Amino acid sequence: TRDANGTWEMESNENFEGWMKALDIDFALRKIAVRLTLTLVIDQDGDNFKVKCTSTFWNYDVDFTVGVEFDEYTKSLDNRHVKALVTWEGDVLVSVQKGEKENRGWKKWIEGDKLYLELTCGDQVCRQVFKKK
Ligand SMILES: *C/C=C/c1ccc2c(c1)C(C)(C)c1cc(N(CC)CC)ccc1-2
Repeated sequence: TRDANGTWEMESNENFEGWMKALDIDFALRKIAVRLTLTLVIDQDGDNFKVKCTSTFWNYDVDFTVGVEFDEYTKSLDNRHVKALVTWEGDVLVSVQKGEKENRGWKKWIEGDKLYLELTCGDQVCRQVFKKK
C-alpha cells in the first residue's frame, strides 16, 4: 500500500470541474481539461518522488522529498506560490500546500494496482481513481 511507482491510467474523475474552479482556472480551459486523457507517472525511491501528470496540452511535473517542505510555483496550473509538504499518515500519502487557498493539497491511497487520489481546494474535493498499467 506504500509503493506508488508506475504508470497510472485514469478510471474515474469526479468533481474535476469544481476543484479546478476553486483554483480559479479559466472557464474556457477547464472545459478542455475535462476532455483530456490524464496519465500519472510516478518514480519513487525511498523518500524521493518524481511525479509527472501528462495530457495532450498540459503537463504538471513535481519532485519532492517526503518530510521536507518545499517552495512550489504551480506554473502550469493556477500559477500560485505555495509551501508544500508531503508526509505519510499511516499508509496514506498526504500533501498540504500552504498559501492563499484553504484546505489545499491532496491525499493518495495506494491499494495494490489501484491508486485513489483526492485533490482538495477550499470546499471542493475531486476524487480520482487510476489503475497501474
Ligand atoms: C499524487 C498526485 C498528485 C497530483 C498533483 C497534481 C496533479 C495531479 C496529481 C493530476 C494528475 C490530477 C493533475 C492534473 C492536472 N491537469 C488538469 C488541470 C492536467 C495536466 C494538473 C495537475 C495535476
